[PDB]
Amino acid sequence: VDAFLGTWKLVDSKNFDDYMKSLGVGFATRQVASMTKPTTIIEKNGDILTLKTHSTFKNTEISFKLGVEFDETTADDRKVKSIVTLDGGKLVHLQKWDGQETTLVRELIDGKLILTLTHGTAVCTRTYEKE
Ligand SMILES: CCCCCCCCCCCCCCCCCC(=O)O
Repeated sequence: VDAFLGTWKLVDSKNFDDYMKSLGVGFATRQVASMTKPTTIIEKNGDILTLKTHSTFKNTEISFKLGVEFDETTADDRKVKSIVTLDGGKLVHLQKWDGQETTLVRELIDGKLILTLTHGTAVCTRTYEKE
């Protein structure tokens, strides 16, 4: 887990609109989100990880242990059952609600953090650089 820790800033985004549309996010929220560049902070205290996502529009914070389910309320106000695991060196976050699922996968490639978001047929790639 240790290579993920730190402060990251968004530098590139592809197909986030498609992703948000698939989740049912309304057009006005999609407008603002398309212009927002969040900062993600990942910290550890023992076995507990904390993931903070900060922006001018909305802020979220979750704390969790790897491999243990937790309740999460997402930025778009879904109430989901989540689990985060390490798989092939990737941090894989699975959210389940109402029989649906979405995955948020983070991988480090060339020192950058690549976040891939999948729901239905929509696939979004967001690139973060370390601050
Ligand atoms: C918390 C602020 C991050 C982006 C805010 C705008 C988006 C809110 C509506 C869509 C939310 C979809 C789930 C969260 C996607 C996370 C993206 C990211 O960490 O880069």
